[PDB]
Parts: sequence; C-alpha cells; structure tokens
Amino acid sequence: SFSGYLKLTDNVYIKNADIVEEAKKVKPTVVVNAANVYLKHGGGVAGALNKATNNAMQVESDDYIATNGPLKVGGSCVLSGHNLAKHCLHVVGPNVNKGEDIQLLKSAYENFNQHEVLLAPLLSAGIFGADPIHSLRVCVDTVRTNVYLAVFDKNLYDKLVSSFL
Ligand SMILES: C[C@H]1C(=O)NC(=O)N1c1ccc(Cl)cc1
Repeated sequence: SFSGYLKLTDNVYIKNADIVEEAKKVKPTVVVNAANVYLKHGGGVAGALNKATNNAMQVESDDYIATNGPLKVGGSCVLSGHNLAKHCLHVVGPNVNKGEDIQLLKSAYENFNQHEVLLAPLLSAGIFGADPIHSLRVCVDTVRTNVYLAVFDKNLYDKLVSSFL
C-alpha cells in the first residue's frame, strides 16, 4: 500500500513524490490525472502520466472524446490506468492561465468522493495556475475519501506542509 506519507487529516495524506513513479510502485486502484476538457495530455502531470503509458492514455482519450465530446471544467471521467493503476480518474480543475473560474476547484475535487482511495496530484496546481496552498485547502475541505497526494516539487511540498492549518 502507500508508504512515506505525512498525514494531514483523517483522510488526506501527502508525500513529496513523482506521481508517475508513485503510481508504478503502488499500482493503486485509481490514479488521478490533472486533465483538461479535451483530454489532451501534453504537459504537466497529464503529459507525464501519458508518456509513462507510452501514449496509450492519449489513444484511449482521443477515442473517448470522439465518442463523448469534451468534459466540463470541474468534471471527470474514468478511463484505464494502463500500466500505472487499475483506473485513471481524469479530473478537470479550472485552469487559471486560461481564465477559468477558480470556484470550480471544489466541484473538481468532489469527483474524488466517488472513489474510496486515490493517488492524486493537487488539482489546478502547476501549469494550471492556481495557488497550491488554496488547492490543498479545498482538497481537505471537500474530499472525504482517502486521498494520497503526490507533490513533485520538494520546495512546494515543504511550503504546503509548513503552512497547513
Ligand atoms: C505540477 C505540480 C504537481 O503535481 N506537483 C508539483 O510539485 N507541482 C508543481 C507546481 C508548481 C511548481 Cl512551480 C512546481 C511543481
């Protein structure tokens, strides 16, 4: 199971880790992807997860979009986890760099409540432009299921833990 995590709350755990390496090690039931509405996994966590699947995540995602159309900001879909997990929960947090409503971050985290346990990144953090401290606060105040957060950046991990209320 998950190891080396700091406990933040009854159900939220955090570790300074590369989510791809963490997923390959744990092979969790669910890995969360920091997806966009088009499931175009170009960069950030999505680009890294997709590259780890040898692009199989992108091939599956293009078929999903061709059939269903784009996701909503704040929405999600469950697809295969490929070699990383049983399932990948593609969750769309608002991208502040595209002028999307930060208020949708709570709706994005609510998707996690449909899964008993998840390995996840902080939604809307990184290239999505939101404040990761705010993302962690919304996470702990929204998610009720067991969420294991992987924060790639050591300096950001330290800032998140030390400023956690
Ligand atoms: C991409 C995001 C993540 O999932 N884990 C991180 O440490 N992230 C990250 C966010 C902001 C900056 Cl400047 C650097 C890294």
